[PDB]
Amino acid sequence: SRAEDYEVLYTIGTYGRCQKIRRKSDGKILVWKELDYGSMTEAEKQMLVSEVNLLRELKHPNIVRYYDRIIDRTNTTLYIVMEYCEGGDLASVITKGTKERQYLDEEFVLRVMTQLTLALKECHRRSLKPANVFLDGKQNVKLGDGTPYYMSPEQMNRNEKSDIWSLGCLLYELCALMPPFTAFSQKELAGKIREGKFRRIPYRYSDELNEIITRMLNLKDYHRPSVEEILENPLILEHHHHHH
Ligand SMILES: COc1cc(-c2cnc(N)c(-c3ccc(C(=O)O)c(C)c3)n2)cc(OC)c1OC
Ligand SMILES: [Cl-]
Ligand SMILES: [Cl-]
Ligand SMILES: [Cl-]
Ligand SMILES: [Cl-]
Repeated sequence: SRAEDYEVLYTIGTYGRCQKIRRKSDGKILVWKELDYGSMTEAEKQMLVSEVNLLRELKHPNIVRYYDRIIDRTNTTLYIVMEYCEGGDLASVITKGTKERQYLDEEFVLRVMTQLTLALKECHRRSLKPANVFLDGKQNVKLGDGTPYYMSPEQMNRNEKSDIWSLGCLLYELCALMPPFTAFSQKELAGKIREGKFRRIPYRYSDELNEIITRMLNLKDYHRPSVEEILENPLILEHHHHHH
């Protein structure tokens, strides 16, 4: 459980620095996240430890798996070691789709829907944006922890159905390659969100898919489908789920 056990291959992104690493013992490819607590108080660090201990708990195929936590008092740096998702995040996929003018396959959208819904179902039992949704090597979707496009109508006033809205917005952006509600100001955005109006996703996508995404974007949280009601949907099949 020491930083010297791992070899840094290259930096992925710059919480702090994120790096792709290889464990020397077996050569397993992973990544870690650097948190410089050097400028933190004993209070902030107290929350930092107990928060990462609760990160250690979540073991689920559709949630990014956390393996280890390495402290280095030398540079006062904390390393959270997690699984490597070779496919990157959904943000890049969406960006890649915009540029190349290609819409994502409906099969892919169903995969994200199914696996992110199972991610939420898991998070709710323990009681959301493209850049926090990752893809591994085997078509698996994994969840991982400034205009608020995905903010629900009630989340600007007053709920698990709020997550369904956020998922609704994410899936919509996967289909249309843009968020359901766009605006240059947060007050404009707020305006559009309360009106609850948006375009249909591209017509290459079936009415069935459009229907469910639309239901998730319902203004009444109680009209939105529950995690259960989503998975009962005839669209969602076994091959849309995770596979090792
Ligand atoms: C942001 O862009 C990318 C991210 C990744 C990647 C792979 N595995 C990971 N575990 C993560 C990652 C990094 C940080 C965090 C976080 O807790 O903040 C998470 C949840 C995942 N990212 C891989 C990438 O390679 C394709 C990539 O594209 C350059
Ligand atoms: Cl396009
Ligand atoms: Cl398609
Ligand atoms: Cl309406
Ligand atoms: Cl359209």
